[PDB]
Amino acid sequence: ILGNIIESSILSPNRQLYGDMHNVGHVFLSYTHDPDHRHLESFGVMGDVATAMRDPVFYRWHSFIDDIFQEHKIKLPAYTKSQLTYEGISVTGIIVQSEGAPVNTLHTYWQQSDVDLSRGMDFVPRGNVFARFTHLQHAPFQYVIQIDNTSDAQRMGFVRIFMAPKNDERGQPMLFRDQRLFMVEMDKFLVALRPGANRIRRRSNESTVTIPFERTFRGCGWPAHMLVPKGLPEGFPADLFVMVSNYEDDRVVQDYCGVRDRLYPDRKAMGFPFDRLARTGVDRLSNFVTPNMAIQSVNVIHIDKTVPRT
Amino acid sequence: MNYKKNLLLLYDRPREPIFMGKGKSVFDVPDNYLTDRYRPIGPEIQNRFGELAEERIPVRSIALPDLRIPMSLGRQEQFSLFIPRHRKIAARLIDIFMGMRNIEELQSCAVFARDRINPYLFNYALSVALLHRRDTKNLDLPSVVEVFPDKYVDSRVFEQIREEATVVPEGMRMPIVIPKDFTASDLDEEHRLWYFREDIGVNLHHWHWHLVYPFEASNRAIVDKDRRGELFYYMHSQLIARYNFERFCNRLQRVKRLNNLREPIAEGYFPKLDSLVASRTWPGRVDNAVIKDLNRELDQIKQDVSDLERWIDRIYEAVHQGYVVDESGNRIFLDEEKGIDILGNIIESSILSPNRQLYGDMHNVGHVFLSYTHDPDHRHLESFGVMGDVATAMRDPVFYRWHSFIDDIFQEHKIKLPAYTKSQLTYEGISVTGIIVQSEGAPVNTLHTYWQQSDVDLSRGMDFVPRGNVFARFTHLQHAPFQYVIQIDNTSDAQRMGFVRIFMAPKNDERGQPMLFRDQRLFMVEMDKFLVALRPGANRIRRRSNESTVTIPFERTFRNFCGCGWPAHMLVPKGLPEGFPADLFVMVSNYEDDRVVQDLVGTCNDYCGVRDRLYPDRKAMGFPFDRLARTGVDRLSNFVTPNMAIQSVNVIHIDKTVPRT
Amino acid sequence: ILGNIIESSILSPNRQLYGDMHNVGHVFLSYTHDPDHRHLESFGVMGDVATAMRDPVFYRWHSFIDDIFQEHKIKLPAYTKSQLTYEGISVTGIIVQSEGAPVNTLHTYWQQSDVDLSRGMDFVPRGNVFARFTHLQHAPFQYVIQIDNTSDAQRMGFVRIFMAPKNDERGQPMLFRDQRLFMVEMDKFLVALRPGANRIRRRSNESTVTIPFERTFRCGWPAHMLVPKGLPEGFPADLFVMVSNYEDDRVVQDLVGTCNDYCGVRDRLYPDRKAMGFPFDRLARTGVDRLSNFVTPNMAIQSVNVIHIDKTVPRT
Ligand SMILES: [Cu+2]
Ligand SMILES: [Cu+2]
Ligand SMILES: [Cu+2]
Ligand SMILES: [Cu+2]
Repeated sequence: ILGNIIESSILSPNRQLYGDMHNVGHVFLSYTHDPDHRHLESFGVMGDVATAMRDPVFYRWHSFIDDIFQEHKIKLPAYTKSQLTYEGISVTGIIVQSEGAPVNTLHTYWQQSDVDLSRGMDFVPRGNVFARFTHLQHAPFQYVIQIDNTSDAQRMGFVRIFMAPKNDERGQPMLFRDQRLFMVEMDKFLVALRPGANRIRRRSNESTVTIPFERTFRGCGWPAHMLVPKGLPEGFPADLFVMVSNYEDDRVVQDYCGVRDRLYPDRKAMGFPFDRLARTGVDRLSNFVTPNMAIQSVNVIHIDKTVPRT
Repeated sequence: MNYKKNLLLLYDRPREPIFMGKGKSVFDVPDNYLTDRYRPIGPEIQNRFGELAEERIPVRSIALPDLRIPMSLGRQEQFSLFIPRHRKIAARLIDIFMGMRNIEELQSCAVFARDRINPYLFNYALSVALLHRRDTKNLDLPSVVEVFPDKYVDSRVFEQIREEATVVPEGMRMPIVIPKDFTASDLDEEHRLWYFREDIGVNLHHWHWHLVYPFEASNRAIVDKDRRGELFYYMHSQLIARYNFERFCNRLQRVKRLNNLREPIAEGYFPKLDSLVASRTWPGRVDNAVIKDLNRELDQIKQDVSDLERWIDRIYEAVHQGYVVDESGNRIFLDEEKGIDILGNIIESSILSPNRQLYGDMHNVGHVFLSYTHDPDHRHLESFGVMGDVATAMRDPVFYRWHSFIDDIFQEHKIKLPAYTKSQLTYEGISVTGIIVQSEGAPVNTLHTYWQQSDVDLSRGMDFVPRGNVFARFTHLQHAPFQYVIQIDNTSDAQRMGFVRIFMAPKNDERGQPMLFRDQRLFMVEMDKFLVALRPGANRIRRRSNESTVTIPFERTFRNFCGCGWPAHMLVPKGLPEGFPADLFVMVSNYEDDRVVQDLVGTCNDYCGVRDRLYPDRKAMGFPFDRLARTGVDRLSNFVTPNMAIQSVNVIHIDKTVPRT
Repeated sequence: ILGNIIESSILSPNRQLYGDMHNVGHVFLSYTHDPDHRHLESFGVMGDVATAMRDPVFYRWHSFIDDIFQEHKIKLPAYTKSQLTYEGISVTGIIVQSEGAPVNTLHTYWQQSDVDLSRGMDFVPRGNVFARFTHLQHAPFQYVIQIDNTSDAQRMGFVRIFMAPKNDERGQPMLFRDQRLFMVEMDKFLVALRPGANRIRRRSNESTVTIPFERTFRCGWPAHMLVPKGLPEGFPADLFVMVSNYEDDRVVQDLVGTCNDYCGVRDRLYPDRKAMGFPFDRLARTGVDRLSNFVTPNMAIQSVNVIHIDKTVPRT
């Protein structure tokens, strides 16, 4: 509801009262240079969805808006130990492995790619016109998750993978209240677990948050090369987190893939483990955890070089 | 593969154990698949029926979910989808069969379950699974008459069929005549409508419609079909239109609705059916029975009449208000487009209802109340009467009263919609100048009807009866074949696409006057709706009666929309011996507006087309006449636009029995 | 809320709309014999709280009213396995023992008691006027509950004891949906559990549902009516106990607890955060079907037999 109210979608239960808050903000910010049209100038970059993210103020305005949503989320009751426990299931470890790199280590760098802008160049002599984009890229990797069943029956589960910074700006191990808002979703997929223990593997390129290279260059798809934060040359410390929830509860009976048409495939709230405040006694991630969750220290290394695509 | 054909053997002889062997086959069942009663002497039995068997189907022993819930219903009990508890049992079993990934495990699960659960329930649960799995598509399910003849035939025949099959050798067996007009004498004027109420055809159509459009299970398990709410409204609405027609052909007035539930029900009905599965008969309802508060602890029914009345009061309010309220508290508006569809889901109570808890389960609960007047607190350990089962509900006259009431509620919404403007139902350029009908050896604009015996093999359904054939002779209404001939002028300069919409109503009333629109619009029965391409200038369109999109062939039944299909022999009202006057109406609408862009090869009751996503007509169901007249209009002959035509038809009945040839 | 709406207490959020439903019903039922006052007659017994329970119609009218409340309770979400489990605590058995009677057996009978009605007899020669009441009575008994801690720390818990019929009127083992509504509260008290094993014993006369003889004659439910009558041939009944986590159920409060007719509860708050009738007020969670599979470790069931004996014991 709140979302439709704030952005102002015709789905808002009372547009007239609660207004067109997000959208009107984009216009105000884009017209500071000429607000009464006396200079016959058009809107700046924040006035177009196509270009809005280029401006730093975008993140300030969208940061504010988020705080308003948060104000609602902190009213919701904390998830109980019960609610995010999976009776029988226990995750005992998660790691990541890249080719030619230590365990629990992600790498990033720059990479040139080519795009044919020929169809867009009006009144230009026909032919090919290739442009070379430089953009962040990460070395391919894969998660390896150790899950024990101890039930006697095949258990269905949702694997939910987020990643946040390990410490704060002052260099201390982050508290939950802070860290919960910095967790970025990395993957969410359905898995069948055989009784006893199974060792689950997932490639970085199978991510349900991401869409392939081919789609961009040639919800609805975050660029694959932007999946991993940049990190530092000296290495940036990060907590990798995984949760296995009970898919039977989370299931949405129905016939990146294709979320347009019918329903969204997860009954749980979006950002589910961390959308709400901590239950009493919880203070940091390492004591928020239930058996069916696992934490892992990852180190994100950047290298200022321009690699190829082979 | 074979598997598809092997499941069809489960439908054979429902009460004979699965190890007894069906047709030219027999199942090689594990011993842990044998029932507790028979397992302790399984060796002696498997041996005893092993003889004379051609082929032998193996069955692998699988896990099998807990079948507690499916087995909760007794084996000698009746099964109805109206009863709250049965719904939960069936929906759970459907879930099991539906949840078997492979067509081999479905065969194994089925073979085990079959002899542990209620036959009627099994048949339903299987039927639903097969019809809506992907591997078991285009599969021709045996007619439910052939598997359960007890729901379709006077109980008297059963002891004749047993005699004939035991005494007389195969090949020399006489066909068993099925009694007609047997539920009441001429002291009851209602007995005249036997040929409609008690006709095998229409009862099968009703049962099947509810198969393909259930109101409970899972949206992917077939509940959320396009405009199923509107379908529920229209189909049932056409039943009463057709019934009211047949009433006029038997010197009766239009069916009176169930005004209010406290007043007695004048018309009793003893159905004369004997359930061989329950081993009992269906109870009758006496004259002037009164609805009573139900307390059927076993069935999980605790409903008061006032509950029903409360639901009705609320639904009326919503309809007048013009909007409903969902569980969340939000308002949804009963607009021109989706209003009727919503209302349908509210009234029948399909899980698609935007607020079941508030607006209730009005139609369904009514069926239960009416079926339990004779034993509402279960003190007499009696089952529900005929109105409690979709398979048999149409036999009772009260069906039409209850369904008549329900229709009035829908009407209350339709009369709020804005009249179709001259513009909206004109086709610029197109003009229909005449329509006629012609039967072989009969004047123009004249339809004939009569009685006709047909034969059906009830052999598969006769449990513990000496094997062989058992043919039964049904007598049923039939019409002489005919064809429409429609004269349409283009005057445009381009090929025009159009929908031909053909309805038929009575010409006058019972008081002898040319009917007014307000009245007549509700008595129009759909006769055909088909797409036609018109060349510039003049076009002579011809259409056979047997091409009707309202109807399904003989062959399908024996072997009124968007379900199984309406029986072909019931397409034409009976009429009178002296001739019954009727207005035939045709309209050509602009198919470009009415078109529903979609890809389909079209599909059957299992007419084809409606199993694909969408319903193939953007216009409302009953489109020319669903809404009130625009200003100035008063009767059909001044409602008409150029692209419509009227024709006086005369319907003649002849009391004779023709053969099928 | 619903309670204040239905009875009609000035606490009703809209008296004018939802009316004075319970109370007005009492008046209607009491005035059938003279509703327009043409006969100058007063109201029958249902018109006075003091006497209303004497009439059988009371239970019909109050039965209806209850169905309305139920209609709300069945909308509430089922208690989850989690919500009524006490991690660590396990009840392994409960029994009852009366002096000179088999285990798991309650006895009832008639008993005369005496009351001085002297102060109430106006214009009667002064002196004593003792009246002999005959009323149901039960032999004294005590519960014995076996609870295991398996935690390593002292655990606080609420003991919640209800009793229902075992079967129905037709003689079949009752389903939960039915039986949950027939459970009568028998006791609810706080207990401290030591690590390992604990044997809890509780007397019938310590019941928090009941008030002593002396209080009533010489506000709470009469002690002699604590146990149903049962049959001469014995009436089968399921005794149920639950130990809930008192830390969740606790109501931080300062309390006097001295016969303010039952401890009292005249202090601001009611001493239990859980709903009244808490184990059984709501519908069953999925899969549950009867009491014996509703149970969690921290609960226990026991077959009791209630025997009546048609004899008159003295009051002692
Ligand atoms: Cu924005
Ligand atoms: Cu129906
Ligand atoms: Cu119906
Ligand atoms: Cu009262």
